[PDB]
Amino acid sequence: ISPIFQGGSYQLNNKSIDISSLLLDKLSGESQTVVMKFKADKPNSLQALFGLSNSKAGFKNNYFSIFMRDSGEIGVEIRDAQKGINYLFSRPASLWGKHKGQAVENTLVFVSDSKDKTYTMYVNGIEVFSETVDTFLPISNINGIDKATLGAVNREGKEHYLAKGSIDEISLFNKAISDQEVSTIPLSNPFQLIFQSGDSTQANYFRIPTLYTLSSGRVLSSIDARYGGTHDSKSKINIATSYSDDNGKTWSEPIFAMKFNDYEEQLVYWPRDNKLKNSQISGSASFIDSSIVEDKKSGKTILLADVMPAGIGNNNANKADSGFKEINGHYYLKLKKNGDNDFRYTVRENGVVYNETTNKPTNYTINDKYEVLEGGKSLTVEQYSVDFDSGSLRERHNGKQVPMNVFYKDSLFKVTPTNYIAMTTSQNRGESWEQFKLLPPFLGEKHNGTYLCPGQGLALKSSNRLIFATYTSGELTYLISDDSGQTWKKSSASIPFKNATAEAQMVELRDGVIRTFFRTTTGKIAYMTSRDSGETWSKVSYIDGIQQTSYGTQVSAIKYSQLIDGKEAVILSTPNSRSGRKGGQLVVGLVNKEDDSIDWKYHYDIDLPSYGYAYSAITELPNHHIGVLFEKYDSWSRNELHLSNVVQYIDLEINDLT
Ligand SMILES: O=S(=O)(O)CCNCc1ccccc1
Repeated sequence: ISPIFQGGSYQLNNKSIDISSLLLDKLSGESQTVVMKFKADKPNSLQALFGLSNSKAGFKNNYFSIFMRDSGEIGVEIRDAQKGINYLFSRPASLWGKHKGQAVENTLVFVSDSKDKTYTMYVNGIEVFSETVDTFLPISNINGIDKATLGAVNREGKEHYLAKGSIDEISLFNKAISDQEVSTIPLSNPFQLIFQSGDSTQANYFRIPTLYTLSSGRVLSSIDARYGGTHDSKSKINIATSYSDDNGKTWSEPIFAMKFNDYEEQLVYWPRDNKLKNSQISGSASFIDSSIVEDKKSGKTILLADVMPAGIGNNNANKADSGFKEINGHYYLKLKKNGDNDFRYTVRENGVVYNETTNKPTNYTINDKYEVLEGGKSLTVEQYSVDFDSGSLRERHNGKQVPMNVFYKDSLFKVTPTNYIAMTTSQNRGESWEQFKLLPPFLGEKHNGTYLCPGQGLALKSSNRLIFATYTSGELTYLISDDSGQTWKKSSASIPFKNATAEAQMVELRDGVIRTFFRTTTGKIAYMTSRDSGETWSKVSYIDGIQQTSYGTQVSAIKYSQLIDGKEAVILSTPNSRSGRKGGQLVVGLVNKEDDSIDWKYHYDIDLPSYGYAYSAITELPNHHIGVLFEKYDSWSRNELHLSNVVQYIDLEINDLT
């Protein structure tokens, strides 16, 4: 249907615009849709874009508004004091402010549906909330509405929630338009989605993006496909990948690089209320924090990620146990059988389950998928699904049998409840992945494994050496392979932090010279340098000119192929804020060839200093543009958990940065 009202080119300069005479007598029936294209690159702390109100004395709580915050949050209020209704629906991190130094036109669609008693908000093609209520309040059925306002809400004759911005287009319809119709509305987005709710992963949430440019020109991305909200492990999380063959313009439907089947792959709307938001899937195995490298020699793509057995995360992982037993020079995965109090088994060569107590082999084997076989026959367990039907999180058997895996809760043989690192490879540049293999322990029998640094591994340009940074208490532990990832050794580098989440990413400044940038607990990004391809490492220094919070955020980094201002360039991606995960920047550093010091010369603001920016991935695309895949929200904040479609991709050119 056509709109009942359509207007545009409204400048909101801290002074509301009255459109009552144009709009109010057009509103009819109980269902409405608002479509608004607007910019706000300098918003006030809290501002209303659109209002319908009773402006009379004594009715200050009788209004409908669409409002936004300078955090990027969008919402509505629907209030009628006589009816005793005060609805407030919102979602943080729903907006864009600026892109390449120009105000972004956001496309907002709000649907108020009296038949289904549902209010739904979309911004930039993304559904940010949908709420059904028992008692529906039609937005123009508020008692005594007499004002329709842009850029404020008129309460008792005065302008509340004054806005700074512009409304380039606004249309209203006397209908609740369908989800289908909504998808036909043209967008002006500065970003793309690679992974998204409803795609092949069936995860409603994503965190921990990676990007890596392959020698063929294909660009590969990996990510945590997070099912149980945005919570870290313990949860259900798989590792998913997608690639682009056209410099990031289009992306393939995701596949899994690493997945477990003990719990169903469910798209769930995780509760965001204060009573339930900490609900966490507690009996599932998971993968978390992936990293990618390409090996020139074999041509293989290699992906590592952490592996968590059922119910395990970084807080409950046994720090005093590697999960392997050393038996005369070699490491074997330990197992515990149903009914035993101790781990009396190991997995030996060709997956043979061996009884340590009587030194006898059993009739059980572990296959390449870490599944349990008895006499060559596959054992199974019943799968779990999760629901909130009862008003709290329930995890329950769903009738489906899946192969019995030693990382599962229901398995006959169970691994040590600690954290592991696994590796998988692809021979077809991400079209398919092999079954993963566990890496051996590097810090001994009675030390839990290190944690992989998400993002990229490093393929040294002048050799066959591959390095993945990892972290643990008191050091970075670099994992080094010179044989296409068949065998690994560690190189340890002490850091002056205990229990830091020291997520580290590397750039090769010149042949054999590696600088590693890493997250600390000091509010400053740190770095160290190797001049012998990772064998030995310098002391730790800090970057001035960038701020992080006390808890820190992952930082991504690449060595740009082209000179900038006649110099070798490194590009860092990080939030720049001492307050939260916001104020995203790309920072271009120029290398001084005399001492390898870096002059951090240009800071490019990804979006507003107040808008969210957390973990990130950056890569030089084959056409020398820069691709950035990043968490566009505060992934630390307890107010911004469980948001969909906030991991987003943008394309930048060096000219945009400098
Ligand atoms: O809290 S955050 O800084 O956003 C993310 C930190 N994830 C650490 C982790 C790594 C591996 C397993 C569990 C937890």
